[PDB]
Amino acid sequence: PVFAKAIQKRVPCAYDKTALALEVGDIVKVTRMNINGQWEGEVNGRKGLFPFTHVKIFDPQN
Amino acid sequence: PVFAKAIQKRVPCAYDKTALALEVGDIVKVTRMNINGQWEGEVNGRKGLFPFTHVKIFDPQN
Repeated sequence: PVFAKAIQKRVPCAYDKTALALEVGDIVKVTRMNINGQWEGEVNGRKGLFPFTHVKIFDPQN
Repeated sequence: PVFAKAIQKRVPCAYDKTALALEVGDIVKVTRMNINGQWEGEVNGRKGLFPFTHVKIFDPQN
């Protein structure tokens, strides 16, 4: 054991630039599937990857 | 291929339960240091992994 001082802050959170963010209800135009358990899609002007479990397909005009 | 609706919020931030959180100034009991990137230490009761670059080992000499 030895002791040291923390000179720089360090957060245990990582950001995934490739991940599409989702709000419940956001409408997703899924664009590709089977990308290692993810689907690529887009909502509004943003696109990215996400777990398909977070969405459900629906018929565009019910 | 389809349109789906977000049925669950999803955030582009992933959490590393093994990473030791550091605040500038925190005193770190470094318990092990691999010449393999991350060092192991603890601040107060919490132990975890961290990048040596975020700490300065105290030097008895000044």
